[PDB]
Amino acid sequence: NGVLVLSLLDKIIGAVDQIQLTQAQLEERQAEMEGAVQSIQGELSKLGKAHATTSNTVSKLLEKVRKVSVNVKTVRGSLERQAGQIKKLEVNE
Amino acid sequence: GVLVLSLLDKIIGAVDQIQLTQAQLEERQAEMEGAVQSIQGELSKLGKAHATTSNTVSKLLEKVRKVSVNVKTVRGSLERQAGQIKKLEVN
Amino acid sequence: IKSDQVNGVLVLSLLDKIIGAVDQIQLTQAQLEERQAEMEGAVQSIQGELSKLGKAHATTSNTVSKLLEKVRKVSVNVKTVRGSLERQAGQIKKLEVNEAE
Repeated sequence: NGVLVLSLLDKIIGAVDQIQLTQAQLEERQAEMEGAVQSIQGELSKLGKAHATTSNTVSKLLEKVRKVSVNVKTVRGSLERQAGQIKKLEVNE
Repeated sequence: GVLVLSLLDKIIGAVDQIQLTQAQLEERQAEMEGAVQSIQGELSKLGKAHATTSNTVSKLLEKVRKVSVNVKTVRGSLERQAGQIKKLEVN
Repeated sequence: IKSDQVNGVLVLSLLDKIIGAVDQIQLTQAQLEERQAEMEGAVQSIQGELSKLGKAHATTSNTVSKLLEKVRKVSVNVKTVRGSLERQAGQIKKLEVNEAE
């Protein structure tokens, strides 16, 4: 039976051997992902500043476009006020 | 003699718990790995999407300027035309 | 190996190293779980921050597609205004040389 005890001992040894190997692999895999995740937060943190900036720009842009359309109306309003003036004079000769 | 076997059983019990715990460790280690790879996916997606939008916005900036300038050349042309007309009004 | 005293020594030293290894594995396994828990919580918060940001960008990309459409509603407006400008210029010069006395 002493043979059965040793027979059972190196089986237990084998198990723990593998469990140690696999758990190494887990420690590694996990370290790796904590790394991935920390990259991602950094980059997500950056893209957020980026967008806030783009956002801020578009608002400027929206205001410039508003100014422009007002000028087109002035210039047009100014324009056929002249057309009226040009009509007045091609009427008197 | 008999003490060694109780030990062995104690150890074996310990070891089997470890084998279950480690298998569920791997399994959600596997899950979060895939969650993380998804997150990199939609992020890097979003990052490109944003570059675009920003390239578009810069192109808009310059379109607006060009227009803005034209509207002013047109205002200035109309100022030259009004001067012209006013002397026609002398006769 | 035939003797008892010696095999006893074998078993003893093996048994003892098995138990040290197992007690380390448990300590490590204790850690692995706590870290896996830390990260489900990080990952979800990341997910939360991220999808929030995509919603942010949608709003913007849409504002831009709007602004893009209003601008060459303004360029249409502008080159009809330029269009009538020299039509006016021609008819003015035609008054100026119609004049030409």
